[PDB]
Amino acid sequence: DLGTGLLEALLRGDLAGAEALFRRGLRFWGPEGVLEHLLLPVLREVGEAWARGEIGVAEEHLASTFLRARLQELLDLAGFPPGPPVLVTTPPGERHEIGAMLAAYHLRRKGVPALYLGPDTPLPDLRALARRLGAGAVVLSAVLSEPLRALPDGALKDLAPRVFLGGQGAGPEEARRLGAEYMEDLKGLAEALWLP
Amino acid sequence: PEDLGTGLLEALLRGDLAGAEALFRRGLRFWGPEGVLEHLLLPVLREVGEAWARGEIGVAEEHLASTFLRARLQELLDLAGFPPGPPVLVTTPPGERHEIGAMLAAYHLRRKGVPALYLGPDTPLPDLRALARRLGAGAVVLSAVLSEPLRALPDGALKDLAPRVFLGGQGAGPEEARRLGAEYMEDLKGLAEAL
Amino acid sequence: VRPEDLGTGLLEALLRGDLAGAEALFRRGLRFWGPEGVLEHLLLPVLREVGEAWARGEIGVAEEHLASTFLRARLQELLDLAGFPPGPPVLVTTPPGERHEIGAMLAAYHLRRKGVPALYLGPDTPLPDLRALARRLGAGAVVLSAVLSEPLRALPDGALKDLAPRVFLGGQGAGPEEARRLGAEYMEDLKGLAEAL
Amino acid sequence: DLGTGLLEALLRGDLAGAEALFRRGLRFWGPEGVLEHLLLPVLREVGEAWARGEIGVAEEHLASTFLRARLQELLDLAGFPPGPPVLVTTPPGERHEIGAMLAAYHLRRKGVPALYLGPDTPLPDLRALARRLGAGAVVLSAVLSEPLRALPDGALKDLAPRVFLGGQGAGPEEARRLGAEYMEDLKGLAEALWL
Ligand code: B12
Ligand code: B12
Ligand code: B12
Ligand code: B12
Repeated sequence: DLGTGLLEALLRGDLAGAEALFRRGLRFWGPEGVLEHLLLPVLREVGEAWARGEIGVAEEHLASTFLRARLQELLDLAGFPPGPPVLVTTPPGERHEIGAMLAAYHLRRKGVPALYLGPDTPLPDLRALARRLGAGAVVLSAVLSEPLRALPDGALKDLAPRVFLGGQGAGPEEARRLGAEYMEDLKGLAEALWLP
Repeated sequence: PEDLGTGLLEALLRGDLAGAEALFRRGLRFWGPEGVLEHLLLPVLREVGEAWARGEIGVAEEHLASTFLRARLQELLDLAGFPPGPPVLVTTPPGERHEIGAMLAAYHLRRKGVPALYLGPDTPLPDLRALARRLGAGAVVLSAVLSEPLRALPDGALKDLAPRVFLGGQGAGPEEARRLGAEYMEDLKGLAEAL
Repeated sequence: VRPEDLGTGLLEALLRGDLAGAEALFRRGLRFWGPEGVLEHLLLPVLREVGEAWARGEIGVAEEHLASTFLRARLQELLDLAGFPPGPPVLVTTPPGERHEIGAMLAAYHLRRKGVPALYLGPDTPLPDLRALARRLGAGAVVLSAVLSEPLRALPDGALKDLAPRVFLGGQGAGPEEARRLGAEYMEDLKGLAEAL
Repeated sequence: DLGTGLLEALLRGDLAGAEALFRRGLRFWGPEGVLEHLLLPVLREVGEAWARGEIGVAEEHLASTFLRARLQELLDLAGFPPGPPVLVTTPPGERHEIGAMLAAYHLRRKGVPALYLGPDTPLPDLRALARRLGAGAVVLSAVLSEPLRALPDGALKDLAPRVFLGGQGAGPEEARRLGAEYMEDLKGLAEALWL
């Protein structure tokens, strides 16, 4: 409901009003709630508005940068607990960061030390870092399907002892082909990781 | 203080984000906001860049460090004043994905009471002018790390994005700014003075 | 710790002398509510509980001093992150005899956040000295925060008139009538202050 | 003449310039050094200028508030170690804070958990806080002598097992009368406390 107001504030360059509206939502729904009720709907509307030609790239950039900033702040508010890290990123060629940041946030909320790398990490580099840090897991967020299609069979299999793949670009069959565990629900990710 | 840069980078490369945050706050408290960016954030960023280019670290390690430093700068940006009145749009040229210079410029402006709107990097020029016109922006500021994206632009391309257009970063120089129709500025402090 | 509990947590941290813990809780609040929000939803409620606990006799002045000093330091830190812009300043202080500084610092902070060069002088400034500084710096306004009403009672009618081209008075110690008596504009909401400029 | 420059910046309301000069001093002399070479000489010049009538109370206030803020930041950079605290304040009626903050800083630099309360604490309330926190010591800074003269004999005696009094307002006889240990040198404070 609040999404229209927030987007209108952003598109008129009223940063203070956007942040105030976002804080109101955060106070009302709480951290998880504001992400499902406000952040994600606005992100989606920005996407759709762009594709319809109602807004241009500058406006989309402004809105996306604002939402990233808000999500980064929630990520840091969940804080960084001890223990072997989980590396969170996106496949090579994937620049959509929000899904990855959400996954890191839901993990940290459950006491999992999710290290958000940013998007678009080469698989050998990722595997090397996981090995060196003794990471328990790698979590990948895929918005587009093409970057997954470009990977060879089994490519995600041994990035770390456990590898999870989600996002709208992914499905069970493609996860199976790549050797990743497929997950749709962020709230359950920590439990899936703690389980064998 | 002499050791904060080494300490911060080592903390990052071992995935000690809590340690890295504490060291960065120490730098912030010692040097102040502008100072920590000059004396800590930028030297560490540069070292990360050079280590990558020498092949000493991979992209995952660089990403870890870079993402953390971006987050810190964004946080300072949001703590600055955002005053009302005609904004200044801050971004990078099309094809330029290095964003930290643009964020720094937005930060220095906000610290001086200029309503700098950071768009993120890599904004098409027709879209930038549309938003500048629609918001009645007084200026556009572009940060260029690489020179190639500027060379790809036609003469006069930046000329009337807004009433004033500023170009800086290591990718830019006075001649290229003149060719593109932008004002060249080398020092971030001088940017705010120019307005 | 739920946001609803950060106030209790922060006060408990202070009352046991755990400054490191208090700072962590305050940063959590800052990240959750944002800069203005943490002041309204954490700093001010804690200060009020401290005040009420003192009046009930549960804590003394030393505990209040510890909490006030800590919260002042946090607000000062936010003030210095806002950046100080150029242009004719707004001088921010409290009336003579008024040693409560938080209201004044809050006013300076809200102004700086909106790009107004609010110069915080500290509290308790003699009126002739204040007027002299305003004219020398060409200050566009003076802002006074009054927590208690007694320091305003001590001032003669019209005392705040033309300290500067605009003079604003607020805080729990002030009301529109005392403001009218003293020759100041009354403002109740810190947000309205920036708009008035 | 960083000190001259800093004071001139403050008296003209150039807070950004004053902060930059202070950071320069901090970077050159370091934490202890900037206090000796910059903070204290400026405070004394402010004092002298006021007494000569060259500046008013508003200017003094502005400079004092700025220096307090800088010293609070150094206090927080020193950190707060664990263990039973030392409470640092000033006598009732004493509103001068810098001396007390300096004492807290020298203690924290030596790993002593010096809790700065702010100035002007009633003695019963101070004793109650020391008791409740199990404080090992109380440290008082006195600039003026009158606030000490107003106190009854033995008033400071058992605020904690160790009670130290210093500052220009204090001396050995008055410390003896009040039941405090008199100390002149900040550097020596933590050593006095350990022995
Ligand atoms: C927003 C959006 C954009 C915007 C804004 C997003 C941004 N700023 O990051 C921008 C303009 C950025 C964008 C870019 C593009 N996108 Co677009 N746009 C969308 C839109 C509307 C939403 C996508 C999104 O980011 N959602 C948020 C993400 C986080 O949600 P999600 O993946 O559904 O994940 C959910 C769950 O799976 C879970 N989750 C996410 N990750 C993970 C991981 C794990 C492990 C788990 C358990 C859960 C989980 O959390 C999420 C919320 O519950 C969709 C259409 C739609 N309505 O869905 C397209 C869509 C993704 N876009 C599309 C396209 C084509 C593009 C572009 C290539 C277009 C172009 N020519 O530039 C570009 C850029 C390519 C690139 N790499 O740069 C297509 C892709 C089609 C395909 N077959 O792959 C889509 C699907 C449109 C459509 N319905 O046809 N897009
Ligand atoms: C530091 C650095 C980084 C930092 C960059 C931070 C950033 N710029 O966003 C990090 C580690 C993030 C990085 C990442 C990458 N970069 Co890099 N790295 C470098 C390095 C060492 C260049 C220095 C630099 O970026 N300076 C930082 C900026 C902020 O400083 P500056 O531009 O001098 O600007 C200063 C002033 O001009 C002023 N300023 C800036 N903008 C403006 C604007 C105005 C108006 C004004 C007044 C002032 C002003 O403020 C700044 C501080 O003083 C070079 C190698 C070299 N030159 O020695 C590469 C280099 C630029 N990187 C390169 C690449 C390819 C990358 C990566 C793709 C590598 C990777 N996969 O890990 C990524 C891309 C990430 C991204 N898309 O953002 C290549 C580019 C090759 C090419 N010709 O295309 C280089 C040349 C390295 C190499 N030899 O291969 N990089
Ligand atoms: C901290 C404190 C002290 C500290 C102050 C430290 C410091 N340097 O800041 C010290 C030790 C000095 C102190 C001493 C005294 N104080 Co006292 N203490 C407090 C306390 C806990 C502080 C309140 C505060 O700092 N901020 C809260 C203020 C800013 O909020 P506010 O006034 O509601 O104002 C709001 C708006 O009006 C607006 N605003 C503020 N200024 C301005 C300006 C403008 C222009 C605008 C638009 C808006 C605006 O912003 C605020 C947020 O919405 C309060 C308890 C309380 N409930 O406040 C008492 C309280 C004010 N103190 C009280 C008393 C009695 C005293 C003493 C007289 C008693 C004594 N001898 O100990 C002395 C007198 C000292 C003096 N002459 O100033 C009482 C007052 C009794 C009463 N209600 O009338 C209170 C209420 C405590 C209680 N009884 O519960 N105190
Ligand atoms: C700043 C200042 C104020 C500020 C204080 C603000 C603040 N929050 O800090 C304000 C505006 C409040 C102020 C007001 C007043 N003050 Co005044 N002002 C000064 C000033 C300029 C400070 C200078 C100073 O001494 N700083 C340094 C501190 C640290 O003291 P110091 O001399 O350096 O002592 C050193 C050591 O003693 C050591 N130290 C300190 N504490 C301790 C503790 C221990 C254990 C140890 C080992 C060492 C130690 O550290 C210091 C640095 O090395 C002085 C001018 C001056 N000559 O210094 C006056 C001065 C002290 N003020 C003075 C007076 C009288 C007043 C007022 C009475 C004026 C009035 N008309 O109201 C009021 C009284 C307020 C009160 N009730 O206490 C007189 C002192 C009179 C006297 N000889 O007794 C002075 C000297 C003015 C002058 N130039 O004549 N003042």
